[PDB]
Amino acid sequence: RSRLTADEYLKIYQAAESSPCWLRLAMELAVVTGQRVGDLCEMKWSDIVDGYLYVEQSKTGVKIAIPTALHIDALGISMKETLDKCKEILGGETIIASTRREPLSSGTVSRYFMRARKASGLSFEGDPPTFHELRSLSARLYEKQISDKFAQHLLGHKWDKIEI
Amino acid sequence: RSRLTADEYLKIYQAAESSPCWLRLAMELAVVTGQRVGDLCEMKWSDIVDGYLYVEQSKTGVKIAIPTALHIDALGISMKETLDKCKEILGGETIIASTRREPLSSGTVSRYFMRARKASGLSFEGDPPTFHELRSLSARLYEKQISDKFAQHLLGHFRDDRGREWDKIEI
Amino acid sequence: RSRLTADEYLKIYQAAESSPCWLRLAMELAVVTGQRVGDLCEMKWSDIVDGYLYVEQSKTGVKIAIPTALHIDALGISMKETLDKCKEILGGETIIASTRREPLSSGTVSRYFMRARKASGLSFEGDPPTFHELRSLSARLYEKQISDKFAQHLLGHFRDDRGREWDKIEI
Amino acid sequence: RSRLTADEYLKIYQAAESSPCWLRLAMELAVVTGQRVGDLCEMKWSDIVDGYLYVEQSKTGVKIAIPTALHIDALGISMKETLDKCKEILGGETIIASTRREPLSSGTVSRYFMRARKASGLSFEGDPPTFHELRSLSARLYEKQISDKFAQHLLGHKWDKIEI
Amino acid sequence: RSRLTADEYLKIYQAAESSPCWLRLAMELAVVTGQRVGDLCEMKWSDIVDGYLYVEQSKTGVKIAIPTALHIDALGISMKETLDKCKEILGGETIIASTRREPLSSGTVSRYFMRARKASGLSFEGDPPTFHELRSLSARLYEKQISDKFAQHLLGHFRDDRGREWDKIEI
Amino acid sequence: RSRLTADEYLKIYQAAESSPCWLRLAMELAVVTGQRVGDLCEMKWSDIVDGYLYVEQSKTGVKIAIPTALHIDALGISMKETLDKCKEILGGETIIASTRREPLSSGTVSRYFMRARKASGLSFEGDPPTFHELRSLSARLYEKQISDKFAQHLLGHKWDKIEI
Repeated sequence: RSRLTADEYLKIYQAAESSPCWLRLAMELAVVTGQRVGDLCEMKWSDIVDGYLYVEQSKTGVKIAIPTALHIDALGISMKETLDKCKEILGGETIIASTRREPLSSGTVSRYFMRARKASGLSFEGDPPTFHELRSLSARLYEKQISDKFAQHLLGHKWDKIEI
Repeated sequence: RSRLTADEYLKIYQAAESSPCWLRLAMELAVVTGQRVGDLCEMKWSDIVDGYLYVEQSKTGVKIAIPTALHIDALGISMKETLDKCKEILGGETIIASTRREPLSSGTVSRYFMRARKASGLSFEGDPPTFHELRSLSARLYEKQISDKFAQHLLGHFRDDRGREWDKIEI
Repeated sequence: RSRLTADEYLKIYQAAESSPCWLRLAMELAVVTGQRVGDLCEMKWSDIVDGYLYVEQSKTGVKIAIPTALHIDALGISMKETLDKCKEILGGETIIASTRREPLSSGTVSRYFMRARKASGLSFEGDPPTFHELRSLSARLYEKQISDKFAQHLLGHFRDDRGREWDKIEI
Repeated sequence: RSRLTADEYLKIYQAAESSPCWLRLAMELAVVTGQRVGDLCEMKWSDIVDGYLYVEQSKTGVKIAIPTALHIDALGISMKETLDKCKEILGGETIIASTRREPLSSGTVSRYFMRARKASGLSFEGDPPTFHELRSLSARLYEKQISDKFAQHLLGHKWDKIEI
Repeated sequence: RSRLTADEYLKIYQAAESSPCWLRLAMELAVVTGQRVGDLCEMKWSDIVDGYLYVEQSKTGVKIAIPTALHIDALGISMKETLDKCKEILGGETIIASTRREPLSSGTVSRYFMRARKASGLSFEGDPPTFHELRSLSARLYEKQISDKFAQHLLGHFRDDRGREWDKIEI
Repeated sequence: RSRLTADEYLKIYQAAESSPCWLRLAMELAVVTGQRVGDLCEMKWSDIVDGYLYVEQSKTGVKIAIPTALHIDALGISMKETLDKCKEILGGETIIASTRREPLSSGTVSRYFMRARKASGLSFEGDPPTFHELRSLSARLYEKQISDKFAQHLLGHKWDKIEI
């Protein structure tokens, strides 16, 4: 299906204005960490140790340690800043959490992103991009900003520490 | 005049996507060093000696030695990384330089920042923040991360060289 | 500082005969739009949509939509005519531009205006009026021609676009 | 006889400092409207209707409607501004009027212009220009500023509305 | 802000050894004429007539005729000698000009002066003196050499030409 | 022996900070007048008449009149300014004088300059320059700034008035 460009992300992010607060935060976390929505929903505060967010991908078993100093230039996302916002605004045991501080599921996150997407009025060639497409956007952005190698390493394609 | 928060800095930073390459770098350098724009524009590579960026403030005459190991945690800004980028991307005699490696003036930096600010679409209570507001942001962020004493020290509110005395910034 | 009257504006305008082509046009645009020089220098052709010149004041953040049908009767200044001249004679990305189609800075505009002012040979009580005085002139002329409310509106003292709200100027 | 250049007009205008107030106003009106002195003296406020000054030339019968929005760049003359000054300063039934608010004749206007001309100290090759030469100056100035066609149309050489 | 003494002027002058050729000349012209930097940058060769440099101050409108025979004894500055050097070394339409004979702006002059000031290594009580401090120095030196009346006259605190009246400076 | 460059003069001048006040003043006077130390020590206030310092060189008999308006650009030395400082700070019958206002000898001046030189930490190829080398520095500086002819005229190599 259709991909998601940076400009399109900005339009959806804007429409997410009237969405629950965690949606915009989940979008930021998805692009800056490049992790699958299933893993994003599993992330907990105890997973962060000494400036590194440890992630064992549920689907692949790939274990990586993501530096919280990461940032995506094109969208102006600072991983630390996003994490600070998740801590203060959401305040759950899970980094990403509902308004009632409960863990979120992939279906719920994807569903709300879809609503924000419709609210933006964007048109796409073929099936509109889902929340999952934020992972490809992350790779494409990190490739230009750093390197295709870095993008691949971060996505889990190769605890394996992520550096740069 | 309105202040600029860390989240607002990031919106403007994003909006700077279509600005000259030096804008984002000047923004980062302003927040991590806390120096006035006039002084940012004066900084040269020869001012860095043994991991320290020597700055004599143009307006006040205050002489400080800034450790290049500094980081602004809230925004993920590393002074060393930023300087590396300035060297690799701008490559002028001055740390901040145009695409043609020429020095920049305070007016030009402020002007481009103002344009990126408008592009972000942010709304402000009162007059919008200018590039100068990045110095106040630096202070508030450093006050939290390190201390009110550190911030006042960095802002300019003793490695004695060949005559002149410099205030060494620590931690 | 001294004010500038309509008759004095014309003496300086005459004196601008030997000034760059953009000076007279910048003078006309300053009086008919009432915008600060910093904003005049920022205006671009892309800011004009369906007979309206959109302006976000750099200093205040005030967003207004100026109808291009405006006229300053006292001096025979037509905004549309002036814009046509700017397009045909200057032809830059910015409405006001140099002979090389480059953007102009507030300092340059003020400097050339100051020179034309001296060339006119006018005498003033107190410090002579600067290019900024054209904004006050705009207000006084509009206050008489239309209303004190209109002038304050134009000076910056609701076409809602993609997010941002604009104050539409009427009559 | 000799012509009158823009710089020469400025010198005479300067010397007109000590001349009756209507002289400078008549000079401005002469250059911006390009009309003969005989017609200038006949102009009345009732001749202006909806931003147009209607003039039927006495000598030729040519009927033209001059837009009050006209202006001469070289000399910084705004027709509306000059008319506003004539209204406030002179205040007669005729646009151009004496100090005692009475109509002026061509001879009087020409005579005072001649005195201002002498007072300026200018030297000319051949007979000095008279007030009549302001009409040629008008044409030469409007030609450069707009076009020879416009100059001719305004002078009455071709109610005929004047536009541009 | 700190004042600048005659001895300090010489230290900065020495330090200007590696500055553009126009810096030392602009410094000399500032002290011997006592004019604001904005006006120094505006001066042209056509302004000198029969041994007098005609200056209409941009800010105040004050019109003075400065005799080119002036000297600043305390520093050995001769106005005629300085002007000769400006003509021979700079050779622009403006008395003070860049290496490419282009006019200079107040900001550029101040900026280079500030750099020479730092290079001298002088220490100051309070904010260091800027190029503007050369005008106060001119006044204090002239007050001693000639009189308080002369200084106030020169600073701008009657050869009547074609309309405009000029204040002739004497002795 | 080794020569003295302008940069070296600046370093020694800086080290002269802790030297008697007359040393720095003697250094300035030596470079701006280009006279031998023996003559510098003989200079008196009565030798200055109408902006000219009259000097009859002891060794050669050469009589020259040095304009007090002279200045050395490279070192920022104004002869008048230096003389003003000698008058106010030293206040002796001799232009150059000791702390107790007594005349100085060549040996004393040379000796203190040597101490300031050592204090600067400079290294030289061959024998370090003595106070006498300030005379050569003067010539080399005046040559570039004005002309070799001027340098020679000032040094006494050709009352003979010095001009320019």
